[PDB]
Amino acid sequence: PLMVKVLDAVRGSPAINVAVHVFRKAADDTWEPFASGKTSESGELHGLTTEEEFVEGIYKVEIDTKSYWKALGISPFHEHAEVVFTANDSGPRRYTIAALLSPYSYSTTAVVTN
Amino acid sequence: PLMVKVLDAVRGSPAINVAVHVFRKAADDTWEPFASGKTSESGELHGLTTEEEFVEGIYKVEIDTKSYWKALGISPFHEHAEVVFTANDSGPRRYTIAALLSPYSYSTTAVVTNP
Amino acid sequence: PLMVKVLDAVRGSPAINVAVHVFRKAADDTWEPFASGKTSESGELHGLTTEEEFVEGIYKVEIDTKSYWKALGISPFHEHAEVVFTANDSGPRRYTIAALLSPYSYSTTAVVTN
Amino acid sequence: PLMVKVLDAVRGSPAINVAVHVFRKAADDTWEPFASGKTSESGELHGLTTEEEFVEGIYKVEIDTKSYWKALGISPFHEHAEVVFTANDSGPRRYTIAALLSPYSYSTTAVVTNP
Ligand SMILES: Oc1ccc(/C=C/c2ccc3ccccc3c2)cc1O
Ligand SMILES: Oc1ccc(/C=C/c2ccc3ccccc3c2)cc1O
Repeated sequence: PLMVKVLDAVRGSPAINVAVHVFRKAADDTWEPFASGKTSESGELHGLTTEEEFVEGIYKVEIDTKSYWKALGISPFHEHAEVVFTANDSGPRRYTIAALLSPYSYSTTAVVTN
Repeated sequence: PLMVKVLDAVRGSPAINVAVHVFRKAADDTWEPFASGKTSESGELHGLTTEEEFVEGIYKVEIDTKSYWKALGISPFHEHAEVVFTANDSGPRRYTIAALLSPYSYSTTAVVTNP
Repeated sequence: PLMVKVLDAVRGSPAINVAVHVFRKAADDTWEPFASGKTSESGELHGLTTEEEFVEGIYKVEIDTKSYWKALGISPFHEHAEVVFTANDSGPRRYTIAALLSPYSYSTTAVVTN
Repeated sequence: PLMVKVLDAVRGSPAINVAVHVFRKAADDTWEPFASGKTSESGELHGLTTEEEFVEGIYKVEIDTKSYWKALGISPFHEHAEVVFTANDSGPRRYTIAALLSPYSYSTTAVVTNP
């Protein structure tokens, strides 16, 4: 139900071994840890959750961009990239959160398919 | 020292009347409200802070993209666009945070200048 | 050796049935037709060329963004999106040209892997 | 009526001294040179054209990204960034073409205003 894809706009490559943390907003308006992992050689993180676990709610995907740039010897601007969205059941739904990284910029899009 | 510029990639226009909230990370590791405002007819938000008040720290610029799209009658994907960065750690700098918005996407960049 | 991926930033979806034309710069500095197709249900165009055909040179990938937006009833700014690059043999190489489309904007990146 | 703004996503700075060439599609379907210039210390290129000269047509703004990166000693992917659009077909408009550059990527957006 949830896939994250990270790309590097400087090297023209997948962003490999990037830490990604997913949080779910709790009733108290705090961020509860939900799922995490590191992107693969293809810049992808699969297997974060299941259809049963991935209920409607507000989610935050935090991408550890700062550690990624520092490991390549590059000085980055952001502490991290955050993607905050509502999961809405309206029909069978798969969410791909994509991020394209530069040292002083990032782009993110959602690809939501059935 | 801190300016926010927001553009709309659907209309090809400035993003007008976008709410922006700035937070600064406190000693307790919580987000303290720092400043807020709305973008103008040019999509710009000036006057958030002063050189004196804009000290070193970790800042979060929250751009209320969902409220923007919903006011135009559109159901967007994201709740907001968050830009989190350390500022002024090598002395005072001027920061422009620019954002380009679509209903299911956004881009942000920083322009950092030494006055 | 060459894959094109097109995404829609308005709908949060692959950009389906987008016409893509690839040109190679000829000795006369004109653009010779090289490969073309339409993106699939996943927004991808595979099978454009072979390793034997895809020699070093300057290539142009033209994405018919205007027809895409018009088919969705949306008024777009650009006539097309053009991606112009040199193919360089430096080692085994696969090129993915990705484009993320909005009515008044687009982003493109290259993912070049071995 | 036509302004170009270029930013560098690696340095977090304006992209200075970027060559820009503008072409207009002729009756013969060829690209006629229209105007050209270089971005300033602010990454901006003003004064390309006038309201009188900037008639209806299909225009191509070519941003010489490869020459920019190569002058900084970097080997980039793209030859240039091309922005192709119909202009002034509903009367005169003001166009800002903005570009955000990385060695293997770029983003472009248009801001179109009615004077
Ligand atoms: O500005 C941007 C430009 C491109 C992308 C995404 C590109 C891409 C490329 C390949 C993909 C394969 C599977 C799923 C999503 C995939 C997404 C995102 C941006 O924010
Ligand atoms: O993907 C992107 C594409 C274009 C822009 C444009 C940003 C801009 C455009 C014009 C500006 C004029 C004055 C000061 C800052 C300005 C900033 C931003 C993106 O994230």
